[PDB]
Amino acid sequence: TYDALRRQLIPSFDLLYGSAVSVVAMSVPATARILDLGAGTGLLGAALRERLPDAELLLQDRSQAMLEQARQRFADDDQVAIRVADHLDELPAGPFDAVVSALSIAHLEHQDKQDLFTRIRKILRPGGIFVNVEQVLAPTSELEKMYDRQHEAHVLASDTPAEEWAAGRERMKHDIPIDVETQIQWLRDAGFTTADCLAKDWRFATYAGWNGS
Ligand SMILES: Nc1ncnc2c1ncn2[C@@H]1O[C@H](CSCC[C@H](N)C(=O)O)[C@@H](O)[C@H]1O
Repeated sequence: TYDALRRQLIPSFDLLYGSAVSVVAMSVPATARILDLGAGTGLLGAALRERLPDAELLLQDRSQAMLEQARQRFADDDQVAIRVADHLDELPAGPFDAVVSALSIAHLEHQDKQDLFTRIRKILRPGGIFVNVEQVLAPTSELEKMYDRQHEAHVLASDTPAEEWAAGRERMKHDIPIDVETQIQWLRDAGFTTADCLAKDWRFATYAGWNGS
């Protein structure tokens, strides 16, 4: 399955996606309105639905091909809507209790990331939460080599098909990651009153900002 390959490619998948679901559930009500930016096949959205059966999910992505898989995943779910939109396009009108994203925002230029965080806060209710599960750069080129070693170590320990890891490395060449503490400070710059790294496995981290808390 697609879901098994993602666990193979992503170190501490269960910790990082689990941490995103847990922090949302401890920050918003059961009936929360949640925006999922770069939802893809809707993997984080599925994890949220499992925890929050009464939550309204809006799944957003630039790729109709990716959303086709999200449509199938959520075939019979009447509290899930799907919007075709770029992160750089106007966000859907607030208010949202939570805006979430997994492995998407790293594709934007740094200035576009900072602008996006500001635009996200504007569509969040007071006390609202932004959560990102993100590929993060090491703070030095030497530590980046160690980050890469640990990613490789997980992929080989997971018995990952060679051709799928090759495709994975190729996709990462088109990412523009930065270190977690830099993008956490960008949340503070954007006007989020608290921001924190909840969980981290070297190259992959779950962080959140709160709009008043
Ligand atoms: N500028 C942009 N605007 C919207 N979606 C974007 C984007 N750049 C990349 N994406 C989307 O971001 C996704 C990255 S793959 C991650 C998919 C899913 N969130 C998961 O965790 O499994 C892809 O679906 C890609 O189409």
